[PDB]
Amino acid sequence: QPEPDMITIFIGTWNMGNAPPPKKITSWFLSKGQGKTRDDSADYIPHDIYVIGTQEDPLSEKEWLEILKHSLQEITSVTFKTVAIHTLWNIRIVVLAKPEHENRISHICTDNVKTGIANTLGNKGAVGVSFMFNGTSLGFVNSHLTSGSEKKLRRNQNYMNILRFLALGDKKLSPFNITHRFTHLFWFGDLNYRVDLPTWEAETIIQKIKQQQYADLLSHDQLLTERREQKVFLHFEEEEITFAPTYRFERLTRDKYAYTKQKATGMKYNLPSWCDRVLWKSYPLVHVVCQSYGSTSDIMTSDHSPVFATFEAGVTSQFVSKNGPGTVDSQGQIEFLRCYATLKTKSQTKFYLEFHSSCLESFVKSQEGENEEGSEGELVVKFGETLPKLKPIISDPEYLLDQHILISIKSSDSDESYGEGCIALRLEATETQLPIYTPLTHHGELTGHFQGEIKLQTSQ
Ligand SMILES: CCN1CCC(Nc2ccccc2F)CC1
Ligand SMILES: CCN1CCC(Nc2ccccc2F)CC1
Repeated sequence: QPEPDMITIFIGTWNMGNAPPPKKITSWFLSKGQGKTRDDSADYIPHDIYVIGTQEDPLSEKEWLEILKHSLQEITSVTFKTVAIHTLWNIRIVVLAKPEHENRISHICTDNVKTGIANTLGNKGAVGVSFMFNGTSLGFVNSHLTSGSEKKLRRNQNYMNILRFLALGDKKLSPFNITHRFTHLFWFGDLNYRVDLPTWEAETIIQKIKQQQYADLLSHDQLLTERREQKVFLHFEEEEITFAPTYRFERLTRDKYAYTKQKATGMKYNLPSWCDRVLWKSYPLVHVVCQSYGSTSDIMTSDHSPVFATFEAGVTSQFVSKNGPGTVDSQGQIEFLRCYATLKTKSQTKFYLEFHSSCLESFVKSQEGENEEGSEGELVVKFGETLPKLKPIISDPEYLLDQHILISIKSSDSDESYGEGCIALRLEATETQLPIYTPLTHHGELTGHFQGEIKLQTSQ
C-alpha cells in the first residue's frame, strides 16, 4: 500500500452554549448548510483526520467521544481511532483518524494555556494537539478568546499568550513558537471577534443577513480589520466567509438573532457576529487548499451555530536511504550566499543564526554577523558568504526539495531569539544561486526580515 502524498482534514468549531447537542449532528461533519459546502457526491468519503473544537462544552470526554464516533460511523461506516482528547474547563479538542493511519501517527502532544490574571483567569484559553503524520508535522489549536465587542485588544493579547506558551511539537525547536513548529497549523475556535457597527444598527444588520449581503458586515468584522492592521494572526490565512454570522441566535430556531442587552449578557449587546472561525498557516510552498468553510443550519441547541472547514493538505513519507537517517549524505549540501537580516530592534548586541530542520542531524549555529546601519534607521546584520554549509541526512531530491529550514537570529549576549522564520527548499533549480526570503517574527510580531541567496545540491 503506497503512503499518501495528500490527506483531507476536517476542522470543526462549536460553542455549545453549555447545552447538550441534539440527537443528529451529521450535517456538521458533512460540511452541509451555509457558505462553501461539500459536494453531495463526497458524503460517503471519510476525511483522513477529524479535529473537533468545542467551547462551553457541558459533556464529559466520554459522552462527547461516544457522540462523535457514532456520528462518523453513521456517515462513513468507519470506526475512527482516538488520536488525542484534551479539555481545559469547558474548552475541548478531539482528534480522530481513520484506523489505517494509526501507525502513520506518532509524537502526539497535548497542551493548554489559561489566559488572563485573577478576574480574567478562570474560563478562557486554548487547548492544542500536535503529532507527526509520516514526515509531516500537524498542529491544531482550539481557543476560546475574551468575549465582548469592546475587548478586541484583549482577544489580540489572548492570541499572543496562547502562541507564546502553548507547548506543542518538537521541544528541540527551542527558539520557535507554535507558529513555526508545524508543516500545517490550524487555529480555530470561538475567537469572539465582533461586527463593530453601532448598536442602533442591529435591525439593519439583521436585514442585511436575511438578504445574504455580508459585504458591508465583513468590512466591520474585527478579526478581518485587526488582521489587516497586522495586530493579530500575522501570516495566517482564512477562507472567504460566505455564511451568515454564527452568533448570537435564539436557541431551538435559526430564524432569530438575540442581540439585545439582558442581565444574562452583563447588559452587553451581542450584534450578529462571526465569532466562530478557522484559520491556518502552512510552511511555504506546501499544498494546502480549503475545500469547505461554512456553518450548519439544522443544529440549534446553542446560541452559536457549528462551523466546519475542510482542507487538502500535502504530506510526505518517512524517508529512509542507505545513508540517512543516522549519518549525512555527502551528495547533499545547502549553501547561503549574500545573506543579511534586517531587524527592527533598537539594541546593539552581536547576532548569530541557528538553522533548524528535520533534514539536519541537529541544529547549526553560525558565526556572528557584521552589524551595519540601515539608511532608514534599521539594524542590518550582514552574514555575506560566512554562513556554514548545511549537511542534510538524505541527498535524494524527492526528499530534500520537500524540506524547510527554520531560522532564528539570536543575541550573542543573551542567546534570546530576536526573530524566527522559515525557508522552503522547493527551489526552481538545484546547483543554482536563487533568491530566498522570509519575514522574521518573535512572539508572532514582525521583528525583521532575512534575505539572501541559496544554492542547493542534491544527488541528481
Ligand atoms: C508506532 C507509533 N505509535 C503508533 C500509535 C500511536 N497512537 C495512535 C495513533 C493514531 C490513533 C490512535 C493512537 F493511539 C502511538 C505511537
Ligand atoms: C501575502 C499574503 N497575504 C496577502 C493578502 C493578505 N490579505 C488579508 C490580510 C488581513 C486581513 C484580510 C486579508 F484579506 C493575507 C495574506
